[PDB]
Amino acid sequence: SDSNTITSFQVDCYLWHIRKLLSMRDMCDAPFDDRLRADQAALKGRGSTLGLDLRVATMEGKKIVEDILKSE
Amino acid sequence: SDSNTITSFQVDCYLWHIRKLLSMRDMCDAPFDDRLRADQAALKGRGSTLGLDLRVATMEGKKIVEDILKSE
RNA sequence: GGUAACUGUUACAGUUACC
RNA sequence: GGUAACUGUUACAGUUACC
Repeated sequence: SDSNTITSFQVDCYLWHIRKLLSMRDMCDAPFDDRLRADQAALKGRGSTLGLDLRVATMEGKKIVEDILKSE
Repeated sequence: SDSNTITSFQVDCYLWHIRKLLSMRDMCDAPFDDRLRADQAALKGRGSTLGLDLRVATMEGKKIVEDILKSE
């Protein structure tokens, strides 16, 4: 495995989750929803490529984002 | 102006800031950096289109994202 | 050679915001 | 009519990870 590849995937998963919360609350525009849809399919492909569960990678991405923000 | 368009831009700006932090810590892979570069140009275009300052929009996206995560 | 995601460019169709 | 960003499809060239 490549460490930064996994880290990038986990963070992309968590940032997708944040974006989805915005859409769910009716706070986003249509192109934003278009990107959500396309990125969801892309993250499924990357997760299969890396052999990583998406739910678990999202939780790991949350920890990574919180740590780099705590260090900012 | 359209409220969800502005909100979408503010949030995209703040998430770009988070991604940039990961890259400045050399924790990302090359495609992640390619996306960062492309999205920085795109956000400059959207900010010009909306007449919005990117630094301010980034701070406003931070508040929106924190408010959403707080109510999750 | 293959799988996956992406970047630059190209052609067509479209969505949104604004003028 | 235009500006901006994007989505789907297409063509070419690359980047990365893994096999």
